[PDB]
Amino acid sequence: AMSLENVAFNVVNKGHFDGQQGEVPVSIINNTVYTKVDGVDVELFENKTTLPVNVAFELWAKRNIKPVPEVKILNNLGVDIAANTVIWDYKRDAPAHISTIGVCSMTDIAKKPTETICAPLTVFFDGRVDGQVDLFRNARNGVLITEGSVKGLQPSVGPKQASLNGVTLIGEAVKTQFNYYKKVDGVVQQLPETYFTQSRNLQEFKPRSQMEIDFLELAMDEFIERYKLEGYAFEHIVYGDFSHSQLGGLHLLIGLAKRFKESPFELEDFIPMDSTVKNYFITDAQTGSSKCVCSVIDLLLDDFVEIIKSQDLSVVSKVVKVTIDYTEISFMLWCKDGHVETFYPKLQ
Amino acid sequence: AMSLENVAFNVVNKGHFDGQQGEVPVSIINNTVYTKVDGVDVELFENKTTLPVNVAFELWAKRNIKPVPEVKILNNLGVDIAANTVIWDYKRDAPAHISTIGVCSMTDIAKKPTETICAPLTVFFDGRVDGQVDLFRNARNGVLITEGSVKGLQPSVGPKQASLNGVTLIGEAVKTQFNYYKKVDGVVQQLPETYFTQSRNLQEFKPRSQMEIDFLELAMDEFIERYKLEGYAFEHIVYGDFSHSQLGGLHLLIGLAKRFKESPFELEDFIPMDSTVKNYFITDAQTGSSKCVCSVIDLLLDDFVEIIKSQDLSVVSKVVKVTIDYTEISFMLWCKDGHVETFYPKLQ
Amino acid sequence: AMSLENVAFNVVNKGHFDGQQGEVPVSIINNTVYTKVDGVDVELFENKTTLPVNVAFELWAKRNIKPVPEVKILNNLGVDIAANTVIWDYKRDAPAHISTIGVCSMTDIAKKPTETICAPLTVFFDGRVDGQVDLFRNARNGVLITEGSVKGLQPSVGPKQASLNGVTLIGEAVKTQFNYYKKVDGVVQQLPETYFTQSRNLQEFKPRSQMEIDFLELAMDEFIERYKLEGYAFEHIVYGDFSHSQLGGLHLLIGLAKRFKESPFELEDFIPMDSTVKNYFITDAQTGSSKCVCSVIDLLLDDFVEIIKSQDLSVVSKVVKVTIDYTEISFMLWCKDGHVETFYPKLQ
Amino acid sequence: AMSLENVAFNVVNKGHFDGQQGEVPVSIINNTVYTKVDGVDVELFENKTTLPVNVAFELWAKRNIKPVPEVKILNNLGVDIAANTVIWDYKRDAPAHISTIGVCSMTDIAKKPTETICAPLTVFFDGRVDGQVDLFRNARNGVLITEGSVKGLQPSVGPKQASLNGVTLIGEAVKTQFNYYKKVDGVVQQLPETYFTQSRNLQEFKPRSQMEIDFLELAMDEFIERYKLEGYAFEHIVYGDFSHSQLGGLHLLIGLAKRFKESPFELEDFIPMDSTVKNYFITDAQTGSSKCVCSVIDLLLDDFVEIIKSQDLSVVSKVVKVTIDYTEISFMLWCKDGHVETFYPKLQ
Amino acid sequence: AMSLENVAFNVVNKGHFDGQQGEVPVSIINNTVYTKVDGVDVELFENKTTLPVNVAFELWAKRNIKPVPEVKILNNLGVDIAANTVIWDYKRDAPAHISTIGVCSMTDIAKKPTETICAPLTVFFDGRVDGQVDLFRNARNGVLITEGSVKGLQPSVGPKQASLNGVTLIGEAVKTQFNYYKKVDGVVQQLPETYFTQSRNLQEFKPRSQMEIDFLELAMDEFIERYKLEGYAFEHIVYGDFSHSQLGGLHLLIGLAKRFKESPFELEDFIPMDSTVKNYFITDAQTGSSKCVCSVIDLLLDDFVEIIKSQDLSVVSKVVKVTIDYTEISFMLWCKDGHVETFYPKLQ
Ligand SMILES: O=C(NCCN1CCCC1=O)Nc1ccccc1
Ligand SMILES: O=C(NCCN1CCCC1=O)Nc1ccccc1
Repeated sequence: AMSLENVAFNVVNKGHFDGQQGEVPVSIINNTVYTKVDGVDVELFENKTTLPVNVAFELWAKRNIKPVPEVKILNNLGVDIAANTVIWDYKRDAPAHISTIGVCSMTDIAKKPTETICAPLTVFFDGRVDGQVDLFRNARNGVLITEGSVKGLQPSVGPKQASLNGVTLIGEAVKTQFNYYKKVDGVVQQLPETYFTQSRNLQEFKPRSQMEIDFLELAMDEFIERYKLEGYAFEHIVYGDFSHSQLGGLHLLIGLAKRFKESPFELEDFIPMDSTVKNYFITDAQTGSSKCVCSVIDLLLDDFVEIIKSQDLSVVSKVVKVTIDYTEISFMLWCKDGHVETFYPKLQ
Repeated sequence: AMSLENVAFNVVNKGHFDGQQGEVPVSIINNTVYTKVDGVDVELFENKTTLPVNVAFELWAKRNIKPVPEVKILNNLGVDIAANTVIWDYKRDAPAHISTIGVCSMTDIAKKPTETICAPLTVFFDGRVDGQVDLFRNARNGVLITEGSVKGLQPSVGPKQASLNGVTLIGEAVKTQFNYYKKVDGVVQQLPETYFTQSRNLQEFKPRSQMEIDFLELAMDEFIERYKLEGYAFEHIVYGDFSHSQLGGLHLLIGLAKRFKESPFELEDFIPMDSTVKNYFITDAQTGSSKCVCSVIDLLLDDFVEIIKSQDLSVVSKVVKVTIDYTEISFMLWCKDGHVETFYPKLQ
Repeated sequence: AMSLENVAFNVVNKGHFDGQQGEVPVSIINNTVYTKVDGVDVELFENKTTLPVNVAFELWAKRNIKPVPEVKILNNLGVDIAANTVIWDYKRDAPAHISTIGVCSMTDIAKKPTETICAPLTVFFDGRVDGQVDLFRNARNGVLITEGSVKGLQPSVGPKQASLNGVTLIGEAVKTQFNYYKKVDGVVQQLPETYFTQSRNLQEFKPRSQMEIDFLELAMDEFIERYKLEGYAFEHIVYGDFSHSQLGGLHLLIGLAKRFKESPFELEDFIPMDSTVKNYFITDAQTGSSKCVCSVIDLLLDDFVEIIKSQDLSVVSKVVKVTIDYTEISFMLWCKDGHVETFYPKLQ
Repeated sequence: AMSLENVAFNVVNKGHFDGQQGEVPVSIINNTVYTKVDGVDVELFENKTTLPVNVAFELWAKRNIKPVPEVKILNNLGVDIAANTVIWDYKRDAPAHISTIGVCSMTDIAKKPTETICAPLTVFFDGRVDGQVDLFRNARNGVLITEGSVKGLQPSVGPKQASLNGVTLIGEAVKTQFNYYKKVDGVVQQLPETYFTQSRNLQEFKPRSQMEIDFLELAMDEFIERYKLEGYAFEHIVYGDFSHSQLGGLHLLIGLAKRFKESPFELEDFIPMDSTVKNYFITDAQTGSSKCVCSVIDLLLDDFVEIIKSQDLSVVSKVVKVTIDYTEISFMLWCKDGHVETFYPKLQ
Repeated sequence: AMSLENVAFNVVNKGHFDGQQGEVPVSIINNTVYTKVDGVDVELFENKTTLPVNVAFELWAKRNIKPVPEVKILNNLGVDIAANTVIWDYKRDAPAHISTIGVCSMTDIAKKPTETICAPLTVFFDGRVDGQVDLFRNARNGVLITEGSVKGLQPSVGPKQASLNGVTLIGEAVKTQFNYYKKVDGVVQQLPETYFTQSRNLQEFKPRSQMEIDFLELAMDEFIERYKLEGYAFEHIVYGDFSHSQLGGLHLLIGLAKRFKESPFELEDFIPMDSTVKNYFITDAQTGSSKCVCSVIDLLLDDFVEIIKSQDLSVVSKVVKVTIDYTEISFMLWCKDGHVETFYPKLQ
């Protein structure tokens, strides 16, 4: 028996929806859900979504609390809907998907993914739940994650990191690295080779390789010498050029991280969502150098070096395409006399 | 298991809350409650109250659907709260009372009126419900209505009319005339002798005596002859004086009713609530005569004639106290040379 | 170049969206759309829907302004979505359908109904628009209306009336009677033989046969004689029984219409939507007789007489299925000793 | 000491703001102002404006409650702001003007109209208020109304009607016909000779000449004979052509009034504001004839007859400028072979 | 003379309500109070409460700005209402109590606590205000704080810390340690022996004893050896077990504080209010260990040790009750073979 008051009961007593019976008094004012605790109202939930406040409250309560793929991964794989769960998008404070399957009466399109209305949609299946590797088998379109091998299917090994209650982390007490599988029109796909973004914070940035350690601890000239990077324009692309009104380059998160230790800057996240490439309007506080659209990606520096060192440097400009987080990321590569001028995620 | 979706279920299938089991999907957006019917949202309730939308919805659904006293009566008797029901105020689209007893977990101050929190409050009891005469006897403060005699309790015969789902009516297939009883500080009170207002509309006004049919079809001069009203200023008080910019008199609803059939006028109900005396800012459309605060009362003309003729006409001005709807209504009486100049419900 | 200000321009200059170029300044505050006219804001639209205010505004502006089927018809035929138009539901002040095709960039699931996302949806097609008969033929699921014959397609003659800008009417300068066609899973379906509800108002009800003029001017006993209705309980079913607290019968709109001319009553439309059978919580103002769920249908009395006389009167109770507005309407038939006790649209 | 609670006090006790001292408790929730009356909240004001709720409340309370020009007049004269009063626009439920002078601390641009910020604005002055004729003389831009002669100032006799608390009326106990005066750039302007619209309702329309009683009771053919209107196309312009899907003509309010008594129609007021010419999207309920933009004007039929007969009928099409309500109203005149085809307020 | 504008004047000029005369212009839009400073609007207050925005604005303005008991203390002592002040709940951004006494017209139940409507309520009295120790004397139910002894009453010495404008602190320039007294039904109570929570921040945590210094600076094994804590399971209860999917133990704030220095984690405060035991849904960023309901209490480690060392360790599981902040806190104690397995504030 689904009810606003029982959803609130679960939130209050179990920290999320947990199928427990019970009711607490609830009041809804504008976009906020309150409950009464000893005669005073206590806020349980502020609706930041475009859904009705009580609907969004229920979907948030029923969010998946196990490590799940980051939304950018799901989006890049074309996932339209999840099977019997809600992937909560913590970057948008909203459900990652419009509709649900067997979750909520206001948003459900079906109780089970085997219903035909689900056949065209790419359904997310979680092999850690009994019976869902088998539902993927009968599913026309879908994406499946597992922790171990699936007899009859070659896996695509995903990123090391997953999202646990909006914290992106590499699990040590839980597994966050999944096998990925995908089916389009009943056919198991071969997922492409792909790099993975590292999903790190500017504030909490930690190197994950000796080259990244070398990048953070060495001066610019030393690092470029040690990894034989003359002519690839890391001065511009990675370190950043702060001498002109328009900030130069600075497209790799580790380069922002290094700069942030020395002097601060504003990153305006004008499309706040999870995505492989992030666009920021950045203002450098020390110099006043700024750029309206500064595309930023968090690649392992190692991976970025391999990408730029695997390009032909003999044309003035061209589009370079790189599979990242399973999607095709277009870069612009600009060269002159056989050296790199700039190289950036294309602003398209 | 009380819930928003169960309240909405009852509204959809039963027209109001009826204790039935069931749920329907509900979405709340701003102050409106919707439910899904074949994929589209249908409005069930627009919150016009100062309570949270889902709370007001529940109280409205749980409104008393039997004939009940008009809110003006309950207010005049000092009613603060109702025992195990909601008196819906259809003139304010809101509960007549702030709190409940045994109705709603958000507004309940108690489950039963015997709880000591209810002792200082004047609780409304309905003798048509098993056990509530006894609860009145045990209550420190209360008002009781019954359809018949309560042994030992001296009754007060109430108005003929009651409110059935916002419709004020004199019952024929149902009983609307109750005995009234009141207790203050554990002690039953004598209810005063009283007139009752008739609760008629301006649009569909109907006379209720030979005098009132006479007033509506006789011209002003022949009516005043026949009922020997010379010197009592019904020309001003009842018929209304539209010759000056300030509209004169016009304090009896029947007088407004006579005028309305001839030429229309505007009545701004600037304090929209049920009360024994109503105040309107009135604008005569024919003449442009107007008055910011025109107090209007709907007495049977008979009763008004009795009241005014009862009066000493030998003082210039004096307050005249008349008991109407159990409350004491002050009138201003202005005389000169043994005749009435004006007589109107005193503006406070 | 589609835009809010261009939609508002069309509304101001053309009365609705008309493809014209232009812009007017618009301000949006809460659910209201305003435009500046000589320095002051003028309301263009109040959002009563569950869509965002500017989206609802655009859909309303793009509403079909030709005669279209009443929403109850489209619902009864399973219509999910309209091809390249908006059917505005004037009884809900909202779009009849959640999504659009080729109307609005926020609600479009497709630009053209041939897109595969539309295949499982029953698409409404309008043969008066070039190319939409062909799109119906190619659609997996659909409902089509036409003004004339479609070669090979067996037609169903629809109701005489259609909705023109929220006004239900039988056209004289325009055609409102359409042929109807329906496809399920690629296969054209036989539409059933059916009665049609008459879609009349209680206030401005007008008879449409000699029987109906007879009902309105004959007294109850002489009408029942003349049409040999003894034992069929029109005293209860149609005329209504106001003698007890629960209002008896009164399930034909014409019966409500007869009563209304005598004495008024309240009809709470607690599920305000277009449907073949309406449910009202009704309160008779004269008697106080009332009923929480009074199902009402507007059949031509002729048709209702035909239906009830068609029935076997030899069982105590049974469900009786009648096709009305293309949907199957269950009635409860209660008999005793070969005469009718009651007969009413079954409450579900 | 100006305050929200003092404004509310005046509304409760005086029907509007009246300078009285006092306070009542007020609660504001969304756009609604409430006050406490015996423990329950009573709505005083619903904000329909684009101003903050408490500001709109104060301006509404301080509305001019004397007869004032209709907003269409003030707009046609270029009035931007009022001197020390609020002209409430009852057709928009909003102030007629954005800013105030000496009314409200949130909307005041000045305390007195002599302040230089007011010089470029056309200030409305009311000669019935001490000192405002003089303020008009000193104002750079202004419009003045008076009840009598102003020495030296050549008057313009205004319409018979004015607006008293939203009621448009020709005064009998009050004066509603004013002299009008206007100043632009310090220089008094000649106001033009002008017709005036009659400002009548469709529902309660009343004729105001022998011609207009003739139009309402004569059939179309005998009226057109008697007033020798052959060849002037009142069949189209005034009576209206309901035979085709596009409703023909019907541009005089009296013509709509004649039709309305026969059969109803819908008038969507899609730009709801006071103006000399109104535009309606009209749907004839009887025929289904409709028109997206039907311009309607309420001229005395006499005046309209005078206007159309004044015209040269020897050109196919031409713009015809007529001064109405002081503004210049363009008509389209379409002729053929020396007779009128159509004549309508030109859509801009 | 109370007014919205004078409340705003005090906020602008005195930083809070201070009884000063004056007015500033105010606009209220949705839940926000603005004032005009040189022609632009400046936000004064965003309503986060369930009260009307202007009411909450006034109660916030009139908040107590002296050190006051933390709300958890007041709640645990059953305080229903404060005498002539507002205890602002900074954890809920709301009044700590529904109603007021002599503070605000919309929420006052009385001007003085001696009124009889206050007799059943437990009223908070502040001995630092003239006359309130005496009002407590005549009060039926109440709680009283003082800075010094009260002749005739044995005190309960409260916590060292109090709340000054939402900052919990141990006063050095002001006294924050109060004497507590309580009366139920006219009888001065003996307040129980009690521990006190320390009310510290995870970010700003400072030790308040040598044992707490030892806990933060020593490694786990050393600390447990030094204070002879083998067998009491501080490894689990205090330090936390981060090796399993479900985070183990971690119920004492100092243990969270120690962990936060090394590596960060998310504490989701899903019931944001002041209370003796806090429930968090915690996600450890380093490991991915998490727990839906992790009850946390900030006891002086010393105090926690004394509690756990004063329990019988010879039953598998039982409820341990400890008076903390004057309320009864139930703990669950789990043992095996005479040693502690876990010990946590009971999730009930
Ligand atoms: O699903 C799988 N093959 C697609 C099966 N088909 C045939 C055509 C329609 C359809 O769905 N294979 C699979 C096997 C083990 C584990 C998970 C998946
Ligand atoms: O209040 C006090 N005793 C309760 C007095 N009673 C008797 C029964 C009713 C009632 O209230 N005592 C007290 C003395 C000094 C300072 C503060 C308090």
